[PDB]
Amino acid sequence: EDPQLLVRVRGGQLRGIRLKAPGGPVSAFLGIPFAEPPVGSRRFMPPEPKRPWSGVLDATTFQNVCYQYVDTLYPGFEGTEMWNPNRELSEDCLYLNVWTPYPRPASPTPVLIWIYGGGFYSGAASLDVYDGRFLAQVEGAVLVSMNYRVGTFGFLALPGSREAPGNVGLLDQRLALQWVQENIAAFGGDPMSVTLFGESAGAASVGMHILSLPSRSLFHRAVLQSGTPNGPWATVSAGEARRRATLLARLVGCNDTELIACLRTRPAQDLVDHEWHVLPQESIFRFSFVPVVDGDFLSDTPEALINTGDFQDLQVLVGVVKDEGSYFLVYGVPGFSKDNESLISRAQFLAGVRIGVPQASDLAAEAVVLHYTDWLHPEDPTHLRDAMSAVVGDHNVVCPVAQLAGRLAAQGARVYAYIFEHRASTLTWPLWMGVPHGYEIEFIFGLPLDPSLNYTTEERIFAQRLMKYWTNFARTGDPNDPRDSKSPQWPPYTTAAQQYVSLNLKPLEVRRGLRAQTCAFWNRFLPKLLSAT
Amino acid sequence: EGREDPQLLVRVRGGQLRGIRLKAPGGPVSAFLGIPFAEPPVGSRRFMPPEPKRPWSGVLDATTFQNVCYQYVDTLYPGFEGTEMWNPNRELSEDCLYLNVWTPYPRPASPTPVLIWIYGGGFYSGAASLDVYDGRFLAQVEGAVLVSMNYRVGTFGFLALPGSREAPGNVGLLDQRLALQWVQENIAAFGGDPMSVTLFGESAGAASVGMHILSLPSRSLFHRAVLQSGTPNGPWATVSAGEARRRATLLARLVGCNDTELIACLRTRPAQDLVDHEWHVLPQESIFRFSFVPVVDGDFLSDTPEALINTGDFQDLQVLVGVVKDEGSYFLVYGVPGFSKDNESLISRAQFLAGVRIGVPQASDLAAEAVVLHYTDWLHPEDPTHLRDAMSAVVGDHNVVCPVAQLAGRLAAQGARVYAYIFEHRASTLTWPLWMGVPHGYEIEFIFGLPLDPSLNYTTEERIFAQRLMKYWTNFARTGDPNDPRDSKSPQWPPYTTAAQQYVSLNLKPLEVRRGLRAQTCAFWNRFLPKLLSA
Ligand SMILES: CCN1CCC[C@H]1CNC(=O)c1cc([N+](=O)[O-])c(N(C)C)cc1OC
Ligand SMILES: CCN1CCC[C@H]1CNC(=O)c1cc([N+](=O)[O-])c(N(C)C)cc1OC
Ligand SMILES: *[C@@H]1O[C@H](CO)[C@@H](O)[C@H](O)[C@H]1NC(C)=O
Ligand SMILES: *[C@@H]1O[C@H](CO)[C@@H](O)[C@H](O)[C@H]1NC(C)=O
Ligand SMILES: *[C@@H]1O[C@H](CO)[C@@H](O)[C@H](O)[C@H]1NC(C)=O
Repeated sequence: EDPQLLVRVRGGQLRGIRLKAPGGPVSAFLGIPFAEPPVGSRRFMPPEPKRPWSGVLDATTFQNVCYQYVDTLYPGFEGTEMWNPNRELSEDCLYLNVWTPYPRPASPTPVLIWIYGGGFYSGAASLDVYDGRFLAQVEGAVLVSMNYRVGTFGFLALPGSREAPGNVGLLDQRLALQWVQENIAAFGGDPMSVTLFGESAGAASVGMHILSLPSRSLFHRAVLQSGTPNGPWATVSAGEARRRATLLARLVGCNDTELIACLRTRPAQDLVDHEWHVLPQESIFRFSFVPVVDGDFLSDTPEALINTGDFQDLQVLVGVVKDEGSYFLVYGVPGFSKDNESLISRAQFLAGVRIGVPQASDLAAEAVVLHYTDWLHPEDPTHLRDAMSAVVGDHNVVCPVAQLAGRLAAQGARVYAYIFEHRASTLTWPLWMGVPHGYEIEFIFGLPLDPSLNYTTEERIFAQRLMKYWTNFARTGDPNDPRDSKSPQWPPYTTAAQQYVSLNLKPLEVRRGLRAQTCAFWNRFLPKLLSAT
Repeated sequence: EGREDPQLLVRVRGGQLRGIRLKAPGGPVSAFLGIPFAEPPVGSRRFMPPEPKRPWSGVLDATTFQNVCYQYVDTLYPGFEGTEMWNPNRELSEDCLYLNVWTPYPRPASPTPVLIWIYGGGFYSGAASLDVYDGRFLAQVEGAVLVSMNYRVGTFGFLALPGSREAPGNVGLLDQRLALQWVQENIAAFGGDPMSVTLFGESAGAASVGMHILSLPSRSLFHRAVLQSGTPNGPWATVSAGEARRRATLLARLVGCNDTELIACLRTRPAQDLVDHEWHVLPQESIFRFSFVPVVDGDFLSDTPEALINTGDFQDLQVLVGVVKDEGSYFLVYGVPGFSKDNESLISRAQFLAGVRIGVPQASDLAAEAVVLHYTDWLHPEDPTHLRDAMSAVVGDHNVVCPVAQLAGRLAAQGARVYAYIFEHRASTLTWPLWMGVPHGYEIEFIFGLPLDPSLNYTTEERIFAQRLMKYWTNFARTGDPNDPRDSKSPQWPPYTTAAQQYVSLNLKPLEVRRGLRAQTCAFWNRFLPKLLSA
């Protein structure tokens, strides 16, 4: 037996597996339980630490995926299926995965912890695009990723109740973070250098660990890709969460205690079947069961917490892709399809806006339409299509990111910002969607280094650059290569200069102002307008 | 008669006139100055519609400009040429309804297209006798017959108690219409063609031209129209009947005064006493707002200009409209703290916020917020140079550029032939500071061809430039097309259309075609702002 693949953790012994990366072997420990299975009476409850086990636990394979909705928009299409569960569904899903170099690091190595996205309703740490072997082999990183409960199972809340207090999926993440503190040194990981990174809902989660004190002692740096804790979709008020929960109960034939008891008798798929039916309006980029402002995990709204927080000892890397909104349009806006160029009329654009900005009053929706219309080409379908994408991307991601970056920088944080502008040569979505939400991930994780994936050689060089930025950020809080003696360097984002860089096949270019004018509209004007309409 | 120049003697409906032979750079022109076209609107006639001048006996001398209508005299920068050039250059009097005619010398052989100038000055000031309105160059170089009239301004022209018999309102506009009627009856005696009459005017003069377009009885008195930096629509050119009445009565009170009785009392007041209070009736601290302006009376103006341009059929209309590069800058020094001609007027963010309230005086807090948000450069939200320029742009866009854009769009969409320009050349002779750019009113001297006068020290290029502009304006008057039909080599000036939104740059360089008259920003003013108001 290979002693490199044998680790003792607090819970007992486990056996990992030696995997091939293009440049060498890595050690992988997959399917490690970090919690008691949250099943039966444990449904909707906070996670509890996994009890110890006898003998040697088999950690050579990915564990089940947390119970979730499965996308059927384009059955069998690679672009959608790549996000779908790639293992069996189960509520027994609280496991994490660790990749280290082979052999085990001689000295304590910086840890990256990945938190998957998926709108808080889906996702899994076992997807191919989250494969940690490349970062492990090439950058010598210790990489961790955990499953956490999504949908009703992770976020259904009757605020105040003992049996569905909300945010349990965030607690799953936190428990995993605790597990890393207590165990990662056994793998050669350094618990004094832990960097969280995540995309979309994963980024929002990272943001919430920043804004929740008990998490703060479990990591040192953060990366938020295309997602924030502030903004329109990442959280709900207690009242809205309570509302969605009792509506769901009503929908499945179900006093908090009684209501939750009856929900607990329901087969998992019965809950999933009605998950989407509780949203207050017809919308896109909106998810039924998400973190709730409980006054506990989140002591106040993310907006309020970023405004008043002290972030002096924090380093954050945040960024967006070129076309944040395009992906979501095919999931609710009439006129949009992956199978044509989605050229839309003016009427369709106005209709699309009420759906993309579902909380907007008539006047607010009018403001949006008039801001985004190109008055030189008010009825041009190509521009109306691209504007619809921009409305969704800006409202949900770009402007919330700009707001976050600004508050963090102003309040002591060291911040680096990017925009990712390279569209994968292997992308299966149409050209009109550009660089869609989620398609920087395969580059950060270094998938183009696998020659069987048919990425171009420029893309391989690109991926290697990104892996260096991310790992260097993990190691130091500064994504700049300490061996690169060339201008330009990646400068910190500040409120004065507002510098950020473009990530693409060309060398780093420095830009100023992350949609400054348009985000002033979203971040400064619209709230005034809503609180008056 | 018998020993004088036989080429300077002309008879009009009211009697005989003797004009004067004037020297223009390229030769002599005929001038007939101070021709009376109405009975003096004095005494019991104050605030009343003008009556046609009754015939005189003998030969009326028409060799000098007549009185300037009673008005406020600008004292902001006493003695400074930049202000004094707009001030009265003849005696102030309520007896001021006179007009001027320039024609070639000797007078034209065949009927000649007529240009009629209507001066600006916010409806509270102005005169046809100012140097910048000298018709000698257009007459000499282009062979134009040019006419300009004095019309009543301020309280005298526009104080209204709507519905009353003694102060119906808009009488300054009726002064103008009467002059237009005078041209129809009499211009043929000078060689002018009453069947080709083009109105042109700047600022309030432009707004006046627009109101003639929108008022049925004026429509039969002209054929084409030019509106320079002004429109009948927009925030300043008209007030509601209720607002006019409110201002009229407040003014009456401030000077010691049933409508009949109130107006009777106002008629006993010295002209100067009215002038001394006219600024005091404005409802807010403001700039680009004027107390006594045309009123929406349901008569001269059957409805608001906005409603009239929206639902009008303008198939018969050919218009030339445009703006200068810095419409707003001139106005900032008349009321926005931080601004002066004597320094760079770099301002703080605080002064910008306050300036916006003054520049958009009718704005709610939310609307003002929208304005500040839109004009702020969020990369440099506190840069004083940018803030100064933004303040200017706020005032210029709100009052002129966006109302012009609105007018061009409605007219084009409704059958009119529209030509649009932006004027971007700053006179080498300008006495205002550089920060003001090309201020409101400073294209006028070029259109009238003043740089042809060697004593004025314009550059040779400005002289060539002026000649180009006179060509465009006179070609438009002649044909409804500013382009020279016998050139083709020169770049062409395409019509403004809703589909392409083309306009040309007017400067020292050959015409350049651009698209969208501040399309994005003017969508804010013209489409979003009003909806924010009705909320
Ligand atoms: C659109 C981008 N995503 C993120 C991960 C992969 C892909 C999957 N699907 C979505 O994110 C997604 C979104 C919405 N929505 O509200 O926009 C939606 N509605 C039915 C309302 C449904 C969705 O998937 C089934
Ligand atoms: C500012 C442009 N004009 C037009 C012709 C020359 C010059 C003359 N002066 C004005 O037009 C002018 C304007 C305003 N105003 O409303 O901004 C104003 N007050 C607010 C009192 C006073 C003014 O003159 C005394
Ligand atoms: C694209 O296809 C969808 C459904 O197949 C349809 O709703 C839409 O009208 C189409 N758009 C175009 C560009 O024809
Ligand atoms: C310019 O002049 C005016 C009036 O004297 C003054 O109020 C303003 O503050 C001045 N600005 C500067 C930068 O001197
Ligand atoms: C033009 O130039 C001459 C010579 O310098 C000068 O004396 C005269 O005053 C100037 N004229 C004007 C109108 O400024």
